[PDB]
Amino acid sequence: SGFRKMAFPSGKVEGCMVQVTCGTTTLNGLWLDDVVYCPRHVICTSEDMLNPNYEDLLIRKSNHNFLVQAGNVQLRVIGHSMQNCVLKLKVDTANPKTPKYKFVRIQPGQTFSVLACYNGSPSGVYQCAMRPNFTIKGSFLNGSCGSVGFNIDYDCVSFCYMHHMELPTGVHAGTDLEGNFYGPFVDRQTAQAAGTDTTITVNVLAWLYAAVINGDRWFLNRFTTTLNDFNLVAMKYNYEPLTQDHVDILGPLSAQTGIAVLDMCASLKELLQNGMNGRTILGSALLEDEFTPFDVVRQCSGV
Amino acid sequence: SGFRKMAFPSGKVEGCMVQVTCGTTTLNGLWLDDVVYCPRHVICTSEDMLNPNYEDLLIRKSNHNFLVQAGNVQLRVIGHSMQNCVLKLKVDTANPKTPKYKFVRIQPGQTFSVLACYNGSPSGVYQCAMRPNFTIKGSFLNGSCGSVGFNIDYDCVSFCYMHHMELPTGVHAGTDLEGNFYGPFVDRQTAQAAGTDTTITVNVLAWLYAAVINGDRWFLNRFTTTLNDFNLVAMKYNYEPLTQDHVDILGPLSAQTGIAVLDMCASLKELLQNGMNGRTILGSALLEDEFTPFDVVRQCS
Ligand SMILES: O=C(NCc1cccnc1)N1CCc2c(F)cccc21
Ligand SMILES: O=C(NCc1cccnc1)N1CCc2c(F)cccc21
Ligand code: NA
Repeated sequence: SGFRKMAFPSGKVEGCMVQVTCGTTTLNGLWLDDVVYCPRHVICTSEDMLNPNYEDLLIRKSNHNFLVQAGNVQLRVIGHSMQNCVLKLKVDTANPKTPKYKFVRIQPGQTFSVLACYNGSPSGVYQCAMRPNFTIKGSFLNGSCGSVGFNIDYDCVSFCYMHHMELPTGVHAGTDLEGNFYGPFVDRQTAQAAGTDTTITVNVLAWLYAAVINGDRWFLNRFTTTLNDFNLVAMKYNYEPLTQDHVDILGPLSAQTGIAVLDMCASLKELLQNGMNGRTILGSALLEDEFTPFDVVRQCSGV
Repeated sequence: SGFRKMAFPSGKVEGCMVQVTCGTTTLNGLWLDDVVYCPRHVICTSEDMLNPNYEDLLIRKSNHNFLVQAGNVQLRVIGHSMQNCVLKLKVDTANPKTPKYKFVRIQPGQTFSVLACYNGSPSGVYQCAMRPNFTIKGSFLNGSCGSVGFNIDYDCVSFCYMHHMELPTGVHAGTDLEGNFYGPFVDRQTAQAAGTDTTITVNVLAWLYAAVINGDRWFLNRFTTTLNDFNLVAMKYNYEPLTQDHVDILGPLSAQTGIAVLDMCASLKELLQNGMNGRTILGSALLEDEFTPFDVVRQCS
């Protein structure tokens, strides 16, 4: 029993984190085989950061301008190149701890674990979701840039996020490992803002299914509803539309609990309309939307 | 900025988790140097659990009755002994991945990371506190027993918890790594029940100091309180007493924010009286009590 915001074990990723220094900028890099991946902004100064021309700044640098430290050991950079907003530093040593891995791009609503690091040294792990507005609600200070997000899908690490920046509202923006930003953000100091966010409906329902599995049942009712009527209600409360695809994905949890998705939607309707009336669900007074259906099945049945 | 329930990186502990089997019972063990630590109830059957006599069950076992598996590899058990409610299995190979570590017994209110495991293989990592009633609110299924709690300050892993059992209310009980239970719990399936829980007042205050640090001030007020009047009110909402020790511990966060501990206490009183009126603090609609003063200084600024 019990239901907790749970990260993947971070050990396979810990053994890939290095420190990358360029001039006075120090930040974190990801060492896989003989390449170190990090945010290209490592090459910028303050002034540069206002309106950087990355191509131009990069061509001015030698390999030996990049100092890469794996624990105590320096790695020799033998090559450098850019892909979108990430810098790829070729090094002379392949990482002996390289796990089986892929680079994947995740969709808004999907969750991942973040290993937060400072000076190439991992300090913390937490669970996040990609918000509909393509930000993440992370916990990051100066020095965190180049920290990464991942899922573990078997023994295979799927890298999905690299941290680049904080927005003025204190949320976080970054790229996939091919250097493409999530969201309409750029790596320069101009005015940027998170767009207005929405609640991830399918995740809230998943968490309601988790609560029932853990014995928390007071919000169930005798009512059912249609997709359309529900979606009318979702839109009103700044919830994402729910699709048939979502309904399909919740199938397992529906079968296990005997609550049809549209039945559970009737529950969520009521919560949105009436509130919680002083009650909690799994110890929360708000509806949690950072657990996927997969997350719930993984934690409430298996390893 | 941001504020998250954040666990320690789990890799130093992952390299220590093994599977321990006795008869038909399989659970998790912790391999440090040439010893594997696990719950002694691994030697119990169906019948045993009501009134097990561990000494009598154990004397009947040989080394080779204990199967220990580290990933693919079997370890040879060359010794066994019991300490309190943990079994120590001596093995023929020292764990080459053994981190620098110590065993520490924690007080209620302290937080730690849990690495949940099944079959000696890690499943997830999350953050917990020792509740005042000596339980933890974990996430644990059958087979999780022998999973461990830890902190990593510096490069040294401090092991503080091993999981033994689930109580009827769905909360969790276990031991330090010397096999002493937290609280009055025993490794017998008799009727035992968690004491009524209280909120960890010092932690809530710490978290209010965190919300100030991250720019959030709406809950402050112009009032102060005595320690004693604070405690008289706190107890009526099932909050733990706050001691002078707690006040001393909050000193640094007081200095950093310019808000005296008893002024923050005044704020908490009002929050308890009023609730939040549709507002949140660091993204919560409840008062969070699973971040220590140390945790707040670690994560913030
Ligand atoms: O925000 C930061 N860096 C430090 C930091 C602090 C806390 C959390 N994350 C990151 N940066 C660097 C790069 C950058 C831009 F290009 C555009 C806006 C912001 C930023
Ligand atoms: O409850 C369990 N084991 C299963 C379990 C389930 C969910 C989470 N953790 C563990 N046990 C084993 C040992 C024991 C006692 F001695 C006294 C009461 C209970 C238990
Ligand atoms: Na219903």
